[PDB]
Formats: sequence, structure tokens, C-alpha cells
Amino acid sequence: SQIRQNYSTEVEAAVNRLVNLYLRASYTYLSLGFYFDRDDVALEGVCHFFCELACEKCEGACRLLKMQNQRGGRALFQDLQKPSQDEWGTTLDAMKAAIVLEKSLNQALLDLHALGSAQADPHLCDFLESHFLDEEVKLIKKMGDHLTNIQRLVGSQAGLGEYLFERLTLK
Amino acid sequence: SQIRQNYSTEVEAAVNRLVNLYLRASYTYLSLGFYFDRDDVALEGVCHFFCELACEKCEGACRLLKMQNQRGGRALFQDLQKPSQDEWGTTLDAMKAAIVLEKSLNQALLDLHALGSAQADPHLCDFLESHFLDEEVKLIKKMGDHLTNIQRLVGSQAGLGEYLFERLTLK
Amino acid sequence: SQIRQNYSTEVEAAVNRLVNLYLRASYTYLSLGFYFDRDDVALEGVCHFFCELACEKCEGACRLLKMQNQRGGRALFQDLQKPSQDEWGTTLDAMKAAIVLEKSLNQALLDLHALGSAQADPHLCDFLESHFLDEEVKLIKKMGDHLTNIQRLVGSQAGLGEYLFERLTLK
Amino acid sequence: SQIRQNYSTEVEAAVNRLVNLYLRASYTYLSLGFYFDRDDVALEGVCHFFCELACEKCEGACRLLKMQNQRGGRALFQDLQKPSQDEWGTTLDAMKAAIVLEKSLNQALLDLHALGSAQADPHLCDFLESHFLDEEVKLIKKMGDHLTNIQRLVGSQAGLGEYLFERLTLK
Ligand SMILES: [Au+]
Ligand SMILES: [Au+]
Ligand SMILES: [Au+]
Ligand SMILES: [Au+]
Ligand SMILES: [Au+]
Ligand SMILES: [Au+]
Ligand SMILES: [Au+]
Ligand SMILES: [Au+]
Ligand SMILES: [Au+]
Ligand SMILES: [Au+]
Ligand SMILES: [Au+]
Ligand SMILES: [Au+]
Ligand SMILES: [Au+]
Ligand SMILES: [Au+]
Ligand SMILES: [Au+]
Ligand SMILES: [Au+]
Ligand SMILES: [Au+]
Ligand SMILES: [Au+]
Ligand SMILES: [Au+]
Ligand SMILES: [Au+]
Ligand SMILES: [Au+]
Ligand SMILES: [Au+]
Ligand SMILES: [Au+]
Ligand SMILES: [Au+]
Ligand SMILES: [Au+]
Ligand SMILES: [Au+]
Ligand SMILES: [Au+]
Ligand SMILES: [Au+]
Ligand SMILES: [Au+]
Ligand SMILES: [Au+]
Ligand SMILES: [Au+]
Ligand SMILES: [Au+]
Ligand SMILES: [Au+]
Ligand SMILES: [Au+]
Ligand SMILES: [Au+]
Ligand SMILES: [Au+]
Ligand SMILES: [Au+]
Ligand SMILES: [Au+]
Ligand SMILES: [Au+]
Ligand SMILES: [Au+]
Ligand SMILES: [Au+]
Ligand SMILES: [Au+]
Ligand SMILES: [Au+]
Ligand SMILES: [Au+]
Ligand SMILES: [Au+]
Ligand SMILES: [Au+]
Ligand SMILES: [Au+]
Ligand SMILES: [Au+]
Ligand SMILES: [Cl-]
Ligand SMILES: [Cl-]
Ligand SMILES: [Cl-]
Ligand SMILES: [Cl-]
Ligand code: NA
Ligand code: NA
Ligand code: NA
Ligand code: NA
Repeated sequence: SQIRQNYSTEVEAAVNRLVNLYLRASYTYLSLGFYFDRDDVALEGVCHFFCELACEKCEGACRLLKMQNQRGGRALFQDLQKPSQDEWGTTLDAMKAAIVLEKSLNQALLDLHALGSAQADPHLCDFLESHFLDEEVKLIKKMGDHLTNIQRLVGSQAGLGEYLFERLTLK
Repeated sequence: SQIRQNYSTEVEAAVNRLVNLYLRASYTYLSLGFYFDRDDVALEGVCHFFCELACEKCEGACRLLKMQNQRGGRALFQDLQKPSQDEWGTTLDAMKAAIVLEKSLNQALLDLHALGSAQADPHLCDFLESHFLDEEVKLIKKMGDHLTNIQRLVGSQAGLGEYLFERLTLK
Repeated sequence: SQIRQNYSTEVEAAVNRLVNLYLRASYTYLSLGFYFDRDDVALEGVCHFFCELACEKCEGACRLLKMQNQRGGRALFQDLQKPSQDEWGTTLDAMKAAIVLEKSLNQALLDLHALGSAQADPHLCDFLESHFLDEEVKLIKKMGDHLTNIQRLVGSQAGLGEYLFERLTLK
Repeated sequence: SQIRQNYSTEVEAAVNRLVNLYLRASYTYLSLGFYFDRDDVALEGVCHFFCELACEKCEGACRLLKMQNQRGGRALFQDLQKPSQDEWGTTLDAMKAAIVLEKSLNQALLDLHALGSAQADPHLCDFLESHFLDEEVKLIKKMGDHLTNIQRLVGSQAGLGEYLFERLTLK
């Protein structure tokens, strides 16, 4: 490569894996969003929340690909694994699955920082800081806030709570 | 002092103590507001209500300091005691703590009027009338209204009531 | 905590201490600002400079608290120590006290970076970079510039110099 | 009188005396303002400051007269004594004379509150609160601030200080 400078093969491979995780997360959120659009589930605000996350994870993948090319790395695409469930249960079940997924992305980001730090690659570290580390923390906080409100609303009338959360928080 | 006129040392000291109470109230409301921002509490409207009160109590302290200087008194700052709790329980527990705090400020204001009246200091009495006595009564009425609505919403489904109050009153 | 990830108890405690330092700095600047509003000191531009810094340090504390909650840490408030003086002397004395205070905050920020680096916490390091390290350097440079101009203006006519600095720099 | 109610002859007389003090203060400020317009004094900002105060004291007299008529009292005008000096010395001498005059008005206002309180006349007390007590405190604070700045500027070059104060504060 004519442009590549201070860009380890280890970072290049890790960036390709992270693209694959972001795209699988996008696909998962696509599945979650259509599940909540089913006529027998019918929680529009839950569909909107997950379809917006599908878009944000795709954007994360696009950003990582653009950065791979800017550094002289080579994008390599793998199979995208189907999402872990076909049916996602309650809003609560789905928001718990989403926070597990987000913590796994966050761990992949922290693991890529550790690799970039070991490889002395400050451009990579700046890239993760600028577009990923804070966005992921902000999203996990919001999902935690959602899980607390959903859990509060379960009590004894679970249908009522699920309706009210969708109507008054996911508006 | 070249400007001081009809301004008792007793009033001067009482004004400094009242600044300390308003600043401690501001600090308490800061603590209450961040408690309701915790991911395991997550009541945004409750956070907004208390952070707005932190701002209003700071404004009260600033007004008292400005008046101290206008009369030729000397501002003296003491330690600000940490708030009375680290964790504030339910919205109900927190609004009860806030109305106790407000009644204690109101009593300090009435005590300062009594001192100003005994010292024949009509400028002080006009100052309290203009910026404090009515604002405190209006705030305590609002907190009473809130406590009545929260209490009505407890019934048997406490989580549901706490969510609905935050969503539909503290909007 | 449902959200906490890669957030050391050591960082959590250090963040709470830093909130306490920012709030004590805010309180110090409140004291400095009202001292310069005294009828026997009467330097309006000096009052405005310090009251603006009281606001900026409070903002620093609020930002640190918001970040504590975003990471799943728990805000813990301590007593706020009264400022180090009741009377602050000349503009020069006050700007020297302010630069000592600012260097002590800056050292606390650098100490928190060192802890975050030792704990491999890149989100913390990004947070300090984004809202604190450059703001503190920019402020200390401005205070140095002020101290140089004040020192130049002392010569033999100290009252004249103090008036002119307040009128023509702190405008 | 068809309208008079709860309006003591003692208050009525005190209001007429206070009109006479406000008008004499207006006349004094007229004298001060023209002195600073003399070609051999020539401090335009000092002239503007005192002529504005002549206008404000006249407004005070007009307000007291309007209130006398609203209560069914009878305005009685006396001779207006010429001002205490023909020549007013330095800006410092003049601002010292102005703060003495203002403290004497303020004492007359406090004395009228004491009389109104003894006569159980809450309308009078509200009138003084609304238009006089705070305005007088705010003015005496400003004059104190001015005296501090003038005193700072004397040092060894009194002409230079007097010029700079007029140019940069009384702008
Ligand atoms: Au959807
Ligand atoms: Au949707
Ligand atoms: Au969709
Ligand atoms: Au996409
Ligand atoms: Au996309
Ligand atoms: Au994409
Ligand atoms: Au794309
Ligand atoms: Au890194
Ligand atoms: Au790095
Ligand atoms: Au969520
Ligand atoms: Au959610
Ligand atoms: Au949401
Ligand atoms: Au808040
Ligand atoms: Au809030
Ligand atoms: Au807040
Ligand atoms: Au404040
Ligand atoms: Au404030
Ligand atoms: Au304040
Ligand atoms: Au303030
Ligand atoms: Au009173
Ligand atoms: Au009074
Ligand atoms: Au309330
Ligand atoms: Au409330
Ligand atoms: Au409310
Ligand atoms: Au100030
Ligand atoms: Au100021
Ligand atoms: Au201020
Ligand atoms: Au603040
Ligand atoms: Au603030
Ligand atoms: Au703050
Ligand atoms: Au704040
Ligand atoms: Au760091
Ligand atoms: Au770090
Ligand atoms: Au400075
Ligand atoms: Au400065
Ligand atoms: Au400046
Ligand atoms: Au004039
Ligand atoms: Au004039
Ligand atoms: Au004039
Ligand atoms: Au007039
Ligand atoms: Au007039
Ligand atoms: Au008049
Ligand atoms: Au008139
Ligand atoms: Au009165
Ligand atoms: Au009265
Ligand atoms: Au003045
Ligand atoms: Au003056
Ligand atoms: Au002035
Ligand atoms: Cl599979
Ligand atoms: Cl304590
Ligand atoms: Cl101490
Ligand atoms: Cl005479
Ligand atoms: Na290199
Ligand atoms: Na008096
Ligand atoms: Na971790
Ligand atoms: Na009567």
C-alpha cells in the first residue's frame, strides 16, 4: 500500500471483525423491529426504537469501513449470522437482549482500544473516541433507564404496563 | 462602612446564615436530581423538578448576597453540610424530604422578618416580601399538590403510580 | 449495576472527589466575586470575571455527575469546605489565589487521567479530553496573561493600575 | 375630606416635609450639575450624573405629592433653601456631599416609616417600599462604589485620576 502507515495487520483484522459485529447487530435490530410490528404484538414505539438502532449500527459499520480504507487496510466481509431468536418475547425480554448485545459491542470496542494502545496506533484510538465510546455508553445508559421503567411497570398488570411504556416513553 | 445605615449586626449575621441555608438547599436539590438520573431509578421528570429547584435556591443565595453588599454588610461563608441522605427512596419519600426542607427555609425567612421588625429595618422587610415570602408559599403549595397526587396514585400498584406521576404531572 | 462496564471503584471514588473539588472551586469564586462587589472594593469587572468562573466550575461538577450516572457509578456528596479566605486583598492577590486554585484542579484532572490510564478506561480519558483538559489549559493561560498585565500596572501608582485593568481588560 | 381614611395629620405633615427635602435635593443636584459644566471644571460625565439625580429627586417629590392627594391630604409648599455650597470642589468633594445628602433623605424615609408604623398606616408603608426604600439603598451603594474608585485614583496624580474616572466610569 502507498498510504498505509502505522497500521498493524492485527488492527486491520480486528476492524473487519468489528464491522461484522456492527452488521450482525444491525440485522438483530431489524429482526427485533419487525417482531414488534407483528399484528399479534403491535407495539409501534418498540418497532421505531429498534429500527432506529438498526440504522445506527449500520452507520457504525459504514464508519469503520471508511476508516479501514483511509488507513490503507482492506475490507473483508464474512457471513452475517442470523439473529439469536426468531421471536423476542415481551418488551422487557427484547430490551434485555438489546442491552446484552450493546455490552458485547462495547466490550469489542474496549478490546480494539487495548489492541490499538498495544500497537501504539493513536489515530485508531482517536477514531474510537470520536464516533463510538461515548455513543455506546450513552445508549447503554438509555437502555438501563428503559429496563428500570419497564420493570417498575410490571407489578401485577403486565399488559397494562407494556402498553403504557410504549405509549408514554417510546412515543 | 461609608454606606451602612439602619443595618443591625444581628440582621447582617442572620442574612449570612440564610445564605448558608439556601446554598445547603441548592446542594440537597443537586443530590436529589442526580439520584433520580441513576439508571436504577430513571425518573427524568423528577430529576428535572429537583435540578430546577437547585437553580432557584442558588438564585435565592445570590439575591441575599447582593442585598448584603447593598446594605454595607459583609458576606461570610461557612462550610456547606452535605445533604441529609445519599439515597432518597421513592418519588414520595423525596417530595416529603423537599417539603420539610422548604418549610425549614420558610421558617428561617419568617424568623428573619421577626428580627427585621424588632430592629425596625423596613428595607429588609421589603426585600423579603419582594423576592422570598410569596415564592416560598407558592412552592410549598405546589409540593403539597404533588404529595396529594403521588399519595392518590400509590393504592396497590406503586411502580405504576410512580411512572404515571412522572410522565403526566412532571412532564 | 445493569449498565456498569469497565468502570473501576477507584475511578468512581476519584470522580466523586473531583466533583467535590469543582464545587469547592465554584464556592471560592462565589466568595471572590461578592468581595469585589463590596462598596469598599467596588471593581465590577473583577466581580464579573469571578462570578462567571463560579458558573463554569459548577458546570464542570454537573458534567462529572452526569458522567458518573452514565457509567453506573454512584454520586456521593461530602461537606463543601468554606473558601480559604474571607477577604481577598487586591485584584493581584485574588488572581494569584485563582491561578493556584486552577493549577490544583488541573493537577486533579491529570491525576484522574493517570488513574484512568492505569485502569485501562478509555471512555474516562475521552471524557476528560472533551470537556476539561483544554478548557483548564486555556483558563490558566488567560489568568497568566492577566497576572502579567496587573504586575506591569503596579509600578508606583497601585490604585491607578488596579482601576485601569478593571476598566480596560475586564470590561 | 370625603375620601380621607386612616391618614393621620402627623403623616400628612411629614409627607409635606419630605416633599420639601426631595425638592431641596433636586435643587442641590441642579447646582452640582452646572458647577461641573463650568469651563474651569469641565467634567461632562459628572454634570450628567448630577443632572440625572436632579430629575430623579424631582420625580420623588412628584410621587409624594400624587400620594398626598390620593389619601386626601393637602400639599403645603415651603421656601426651598438654596444649596449648602456655591462651589463644590473636586469630584470627590461633590460625591461626598451627595452621599451625605442621600443618607439624610434615607433617614427621613426611615423616620416616615416609623411614624407610619406608629400610626398603623399600611398604605403609606407600602408606598415607601414600592418607590423609595430600595431606590435609595441602590443609589447609596452606587455612590459608595464611586467614592471607593475616586479614592483609589487620587494617589499622587489627582488631575489624572479625576479625568480617568469621569472618562471611564461616568461615560
Ligand atoms: Au420497526
Ligand atoms: Au416502527
Ligand atoms: Au423498520
Ligand atoms: Au445501512
Ligand atoms: Au447505514
Ligand atoms: Au452501513
Ligand atoms: Au453505508
Ligand atoms: Au486506545
Ligand atoms: Au492508542
Ligand atoms: Au432501550
Ligand atoms: Au428500551
Ligand atoms: Au426511549
Ligand atoms: Au437532575
Ligand atoms: Au433531569
Ligand atoms: Au441536573
Ligand atoms: Au447557582
Ligand atoms: Au445561581
Ligand atoms: Au447562586
Ligand atoms: Au450567583
Ligand atoms: Au419584617
Ligand atoms: Au420591618
Ligand atoms: Au413538588
Ligand atoms: Au413534587
Ligand atoms: Au410539578
Ligand atoms: Au460577582
Ligand atoms: Au459582577
Ligand atoms: Au455574582
Ligand atoms: Au451551578
Ligand atoms: Au451549574
Ligand atoms: Au453544577
Ligand atoms: Au447542575
Ligand atoms: Au487518561
Ligand atoms: Au485511558
Ligand atoms: Au484571570
Ligand atoms: Au484575572
Ligand atoms: Au479577562
Ligand atoms: Au448637568
Ligand atoms: Au452634563
Ligand atoms: Au443639566
Ligand atoms: Au422635575
Ligand atoms: Au420631575
Ligand atoms: Au417633580
Ligand atoms: Au412633577
Ligand atoms: Au412603615
Ligand atoms: Au405601616
Ligand atoms: Au455616585
Ligand atoms: Au459618583
Ligand atoms: Au456611575
Ligand atoms: Cl447461526
Ligand atoms: Cl454533616
Ligand atoms: Cl475548612
Ligand atoms: Cl439658607
Ligand atoms: Na509509523
Ligand atoms: Na438609621
Ligand atoms: Na470491560
Ligand atoms: Na381607618
